[PDB]
Amino acid sequence: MSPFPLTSMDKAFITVLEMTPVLGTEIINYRDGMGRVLAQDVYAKDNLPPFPASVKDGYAVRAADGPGDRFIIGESQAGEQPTQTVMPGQVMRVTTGAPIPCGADAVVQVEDTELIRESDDGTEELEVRILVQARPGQDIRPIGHDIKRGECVLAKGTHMGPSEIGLLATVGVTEVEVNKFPVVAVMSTGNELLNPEDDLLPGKIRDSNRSTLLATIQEHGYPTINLGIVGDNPDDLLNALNEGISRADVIITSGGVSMGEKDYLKQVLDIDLHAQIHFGRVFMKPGLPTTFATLDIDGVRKIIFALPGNPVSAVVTCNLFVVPALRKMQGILDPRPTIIKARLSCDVKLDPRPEYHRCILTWHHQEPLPWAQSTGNQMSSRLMSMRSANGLLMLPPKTEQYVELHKGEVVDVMVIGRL
Amino acid sequence: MSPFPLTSMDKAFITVLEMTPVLGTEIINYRDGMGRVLAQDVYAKDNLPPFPASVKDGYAVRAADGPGDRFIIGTVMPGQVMRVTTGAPIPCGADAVVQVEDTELIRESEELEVRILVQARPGQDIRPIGHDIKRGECVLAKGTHMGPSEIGLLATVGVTEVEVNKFPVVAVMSTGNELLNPEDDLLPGKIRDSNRSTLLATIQEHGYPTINLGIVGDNPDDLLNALNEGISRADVIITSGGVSMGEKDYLKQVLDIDLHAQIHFGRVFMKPGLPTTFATLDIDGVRKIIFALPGNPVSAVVTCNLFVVPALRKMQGILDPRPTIIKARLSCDVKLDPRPEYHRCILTWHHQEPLPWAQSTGNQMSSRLMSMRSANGLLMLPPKTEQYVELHKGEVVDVMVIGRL
Repeated sequence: MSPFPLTSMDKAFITVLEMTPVLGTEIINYRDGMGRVLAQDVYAKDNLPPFPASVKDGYAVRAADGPGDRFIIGESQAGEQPTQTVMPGQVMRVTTGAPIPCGADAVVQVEDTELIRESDDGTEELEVRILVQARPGQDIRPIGHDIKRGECVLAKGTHMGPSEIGLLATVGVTEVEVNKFPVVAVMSTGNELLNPEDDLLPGKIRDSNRSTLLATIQEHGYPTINLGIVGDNPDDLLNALNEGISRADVIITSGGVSMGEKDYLKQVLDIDLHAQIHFGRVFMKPGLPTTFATLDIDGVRKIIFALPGNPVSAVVTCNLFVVPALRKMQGILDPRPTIIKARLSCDVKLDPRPEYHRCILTWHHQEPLPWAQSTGNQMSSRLMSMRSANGLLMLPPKTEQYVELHKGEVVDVMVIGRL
Repeated sequence: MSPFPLTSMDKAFITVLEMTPVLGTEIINYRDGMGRVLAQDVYAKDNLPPFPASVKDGYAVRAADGPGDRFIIGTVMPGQVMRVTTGAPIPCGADAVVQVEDTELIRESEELEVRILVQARPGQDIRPIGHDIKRGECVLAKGTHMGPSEIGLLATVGVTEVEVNKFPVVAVMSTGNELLNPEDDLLPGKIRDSNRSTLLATIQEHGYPTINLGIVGDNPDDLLNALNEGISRADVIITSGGVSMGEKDYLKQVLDIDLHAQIHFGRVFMKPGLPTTFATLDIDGVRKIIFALPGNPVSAVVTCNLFVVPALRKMQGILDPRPTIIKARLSCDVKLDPRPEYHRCILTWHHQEPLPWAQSTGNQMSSRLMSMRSANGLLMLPPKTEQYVELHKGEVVDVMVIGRL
């Protein structure tokens, strides 16, 4: 029974990626590019190195002239192009990374030039000690070596990290078109809720989901709006949802998603907002009452997650459904989260439905599979740790065979933190 | 020759840790707790839950009555029952489970009546007061590196102000008369400063405040001016400036002689990053740390990840600031180099295979293997030997994790 049917996890997820749209694009300074996804191809407009550059500190060694005693006509420096022209017989001193002049397919190495002399108060040193011809293409980085001009250095769809920001800087593309980040409105619903700042009154508890979700989404860098607590009443919900709709791309609620007097949210979404509820229940533990809706305004699509009020339910479903949704909204080609194999620390008896537990992944070095230790039963139990929950342990549903898992058994863990 | 002895990657890392301080504490709003390490035990004031609470949807029931057909009010008298939700409070005269699955309703008006199925157990599926958290109990210990769930806990117990270690402000500069800002268009003999950007990005990913000190000419006066600035204004100064060979002297000289910094090592046995240099400076009781990194752009990310980030993590109170190292397999053959080598790579799991695959992203040369995905880790290859000359596709290697997976 239920105005909404039980949706399987595999299906609930697929549904979220299908209905979640990619956001439009936007120009930003390459420094604000971390996390961003490139909406354009980026071509080089200069070579790198742009001048032949010296690999080591040495001289303008001709693999043509060879041994003969050379006239050191001066030094090539890192910051200037040599206003010189190494003619045959002579040689130019060059420090590592400095340009090479019109002389040779030169080189040296702090090894060969024994240095004959530096006459007249050793200011300059007009006497090079050259051995014999080394090998034409040895320690020179030719024009273009690292990057050629008009070369695409980063493709469209690249999810940018520090190296890419550096790469943009290398080629001087300081303004770049990227997918917008989604702005996320978060609210909590329920007459029992108080703010963390408040002192408990009878029958009430402090809202914790709102902080946990904002933090969860802030950790991925998406902007957020805190809509606060909202009563279990149609009017107040509608005003809140409307404000969220007007100021965000994704609205997240927590609380009141079951029975009848906690059924206003779904009723408000469908009846007063005319949103498309895609699923209202998913066969999972925790997160069964999890609801996902879409709403379209002037062509623009907005997405709505109504999450359970249960605190643990909240963080789990936010990680399973919201984050991947947001990763797509933001341009990531494969928005699915990474899942690794880990060994369980404790045996766990299975449940009819798939179980998700916050756990802590740890590599006990010099040993292949990480160990996954779960962080409690369904709360902060006796599990206290200096480390923060790191993965979501994903337990299969009970089969009439496979009824429970033992210590050491390989299990799938969805990574949810910086390892 | 060379003054500074060749230091192993091991001792270099240990020294950085040994000489790195742990920053002082500061009080923050709990919402600003991400990545922050508690500097106090946090105690709960109230009892969570503050009332007996339901576990799963269903009905509140009397233990005496047993199973049977009953009324749904909404006190609970003999013969009656109450409709109740997830974590909702339990009424008067109730004490049992009776969740929806074990119920089979009989009448409907609202709802007239319902029907329970077995023998109630005094206190079943009911969470007593303080079952989850009890008065004056320590929920989070001093030293806890907080994630989102820790912020949730703080909010739950109603502790909005918290004492945490300070985060380190880090200042960055580049040096070299060949560097222009990226904003600038090329001039003859010059190239764009890419390190400064990469380092700043790198440390920002970790959420520490950064300071862009800019390009400095390789001039003792200027150098000293920059160093002095970042020193007064930050806890850590990082610099790029090809520090070995020809004339790197400039920097170590200025450290040694003008600032009076203690240089702990100047060369490490690794590739890339041989010239990496590390120093401390004690000023009016306070200790600043200084990393002089090479100027090779591939050296930047590697050294910063190998030496800086672990320093910053100790500095903000993380008890074990060593990076996370995992085993993975090589996506392909790699020749070994006389010094132990570090390569950027992308870590990937292929459905139902226990270890992930480490695909390299080139040797140095700007961008070699193009991906729609950032480098995830640092491949940690051993040094070359007469007989141990290379590694094959499939072999197991250590991989340092430097990004989110």
